[PDB]
Amino acid sequence: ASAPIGSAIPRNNWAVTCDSAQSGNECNKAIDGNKDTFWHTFYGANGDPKPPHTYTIDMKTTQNVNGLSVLPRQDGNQNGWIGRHEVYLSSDGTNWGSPVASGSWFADSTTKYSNFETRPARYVRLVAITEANGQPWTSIAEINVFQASSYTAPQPGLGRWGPTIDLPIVPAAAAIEPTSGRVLMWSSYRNDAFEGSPGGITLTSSWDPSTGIVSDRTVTVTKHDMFCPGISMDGNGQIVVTGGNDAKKTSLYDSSSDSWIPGPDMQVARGYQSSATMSDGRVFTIGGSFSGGVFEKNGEVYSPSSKTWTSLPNAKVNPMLTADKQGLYKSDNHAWLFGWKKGSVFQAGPSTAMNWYYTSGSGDVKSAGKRQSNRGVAPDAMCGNAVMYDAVKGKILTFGGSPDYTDSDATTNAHIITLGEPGTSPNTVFASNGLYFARTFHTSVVLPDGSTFITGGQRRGIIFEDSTPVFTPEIYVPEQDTFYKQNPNSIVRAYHSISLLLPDGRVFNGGGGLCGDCTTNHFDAQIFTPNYLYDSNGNLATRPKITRTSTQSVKVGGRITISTDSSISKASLIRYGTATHTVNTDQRRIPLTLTNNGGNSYSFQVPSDSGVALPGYWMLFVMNSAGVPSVASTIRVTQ
Ligand SMILES: [Ca+2]
Ligand SMILES: [Cu+2]
Repeated sequence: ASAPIGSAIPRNNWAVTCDSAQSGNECNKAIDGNKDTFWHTFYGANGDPKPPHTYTIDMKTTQNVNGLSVLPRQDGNQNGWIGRHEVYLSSDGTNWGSPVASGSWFADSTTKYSNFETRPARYVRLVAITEANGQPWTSIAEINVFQASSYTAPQPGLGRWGPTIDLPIVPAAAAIEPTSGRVLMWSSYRNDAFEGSPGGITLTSSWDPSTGIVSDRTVTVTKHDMFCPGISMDGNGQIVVTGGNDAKKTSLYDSSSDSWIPGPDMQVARGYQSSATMSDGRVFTIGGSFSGGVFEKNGEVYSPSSKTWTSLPNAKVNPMLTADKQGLYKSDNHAWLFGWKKGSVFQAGPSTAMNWYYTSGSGDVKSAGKRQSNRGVAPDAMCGNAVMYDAVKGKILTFGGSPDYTDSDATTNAHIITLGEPGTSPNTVFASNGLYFARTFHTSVVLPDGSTFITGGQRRGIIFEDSTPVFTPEIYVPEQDTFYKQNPNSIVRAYHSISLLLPDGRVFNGGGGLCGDCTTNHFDAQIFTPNYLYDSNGNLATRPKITRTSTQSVKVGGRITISTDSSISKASLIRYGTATHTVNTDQRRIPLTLTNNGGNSYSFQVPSDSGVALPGYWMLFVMNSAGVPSVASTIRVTQ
C-alpha cells in the first residue's frame, strides 16, 4: 500500500476529457467519488481501440500539484489496469512539456500513485501507454490530484529534482548494469513485502535511462529471494548477490548476457552482511546475522574463477561489532568495507573501532584505531555511509548513522579517513563542521568531480516510519572541505532506500519502505541533476564529448588515450555502483592525471595497484573548464 505526498484537490468544478468512453463508463465516472463506477474506454459495439489512452483534467485554477493517484476498477475484472504511463502538467492545457512522472504500475487492483516535485499547474494529464496485461482498454474507478501546502521555486545553483520514475516494486536494492546502462532493482518475493517469504524468488525491475522504459522480471532460476543481501561486482564483471532471505545462496548477475546465473552457496548463512570486491577480483564478506541465525560469522571469500566460497575463520567479526542495543543480531550488519591493497579489506565502521581484514591463509584482522578526531572518539554509526572519493590518496568520507540500528537518534558526525598501507592506523579527521542534517538510512554517491552527494534519511531512525525526514541533500566538496545543501525534494527516502550514480552523471535515488501493507512503500525513484550540468541561466549546459578511446578494456598500470570534441580540464574514473541498506562497497573514484597530447587528445595511466583501481567496470568522465562532465565511457579494468 502506498501514499501520496499531498492533499486531494476538491473536484467539484473539474472538467475532464478522455480519448474515448463507453456509455455507462463515462469519463467523469472517474471523479464522481463512487468507487464502484469507473471510466472505461470503448469496447464491444464501439470497437476496442488500443492504448495510448488519455485522461485530461482541467482543474479551473492553478494548484501546487505534487501527485495523482488512480484507483483501478474494484469489480474483480482486470480489464484496463494501467501499465506504462506518463503524467504531464500544463498551465494552458495545450503545451504539456516533458512528463513529470512516467514508468509502470504493478498489475493488480490497488491504488497506484505518481508522486513528484510540486509544480504549479491548472491542467493534468495521465496517459495510459499500455494496459497492464497488454489488452486494448483503460479504466479508472477514481482519479485524484494532490497539492502541497505551498510552492517554492528551486534555487539557482543547487541542482534539480525530477522526473519521478514510477515502478511496479519498491527498489530496496539496485545496481547499474554497466554494459547496458540500465538501472537494475529488486525487492523480494513480493513487490513490497519480505516477511513470510517461501524462499526461491526475487521480483526485479529495470529502468532504462535512455528509453525511459521500465520492465520487470521474476527471477527463480537462482532459487534466491535476494532481499537483504551482500552485493559486490567481482573482477569477472559479475554482480555477486549473497544471502538475505535465502541466507546461503549466491546469485550472479551478468550484465553482458543480461541474465542471472546460480553461484555456489556461501559457507556461512548470512543476511545484512556487507561484501567487498578485492584487489584480485575475489569478494570478501563478514558478519550478517539478519538471516541464517545469530552467531559469530567470520569472514569468507568467493573466487569467480573457481566458483567456490572458502571460509576465513581467522578474519574475525568480533573486533568490528557495534554495541547495538539488539546485540549480534544487528551489531555485525552493513560493515563499511573497502577492498584495498594486497587482498586486504578495510572496515571503516559503523563500529567506532576500525579494522584491517586480510585474506591470505585462513584470514586475519588487525586493529586500525578508532574512528575519531580532535572532537572526540566517534560513536557507533549504524547505517552511516562511507564513500571512497579518491582511491588514489586513500580518502574515505564517512557521515551520519546512529548508535543503534533503529529507534535511535542519528548524528551529523562526519570524518575523512586517509588509508595508507594495510596494517597501519589511518589518519582520521572531522570533515568540515559535520553534516547540515543529522541522518540515518541516507544514501550517497561520489560524483565525477570528486564531491559526494548525500540524500534522504531521517533524524531519528524508526524503520518504516517516514517521520523526521530529511528533504535537503548535501554535497561535500573535498577541495574546500565544505558541505553545501542542495535543492530539497518531496519524497521521503529513509529505510530501504538507494541511490546510484547514472552513466549520464545524474543521481538515481529511490525506494524506501518495503513493509507490506504499511503506508510508507515508495514504488518509485527520482532523478537529481547536479548543478554542474546547468549553465548560469539554469539551462542544461553543453557537455564535452569523448569521441574516441584507444581501448575499453585495460589492465591496471596500462594507458588509455582519448580524443574529445573540446578541451578538458579534468577526468576521473568512477567504479560502477551497487546499493542496498546504505551500503555500496562497489563505487569509488580515481582522479586522473592527464597527459595533453595536443589537438584535444589526452592520455592517462590506470593506477597500477589493483587495491586502488579495483578490477571491474568503471565510468570514465572528462570535465571541461566550466566543470561540465561528459556522459561516461565504459572502461573494463582488469588485473
Ligand atoms: Ca467512480
Ligand atoms: Cu531491510
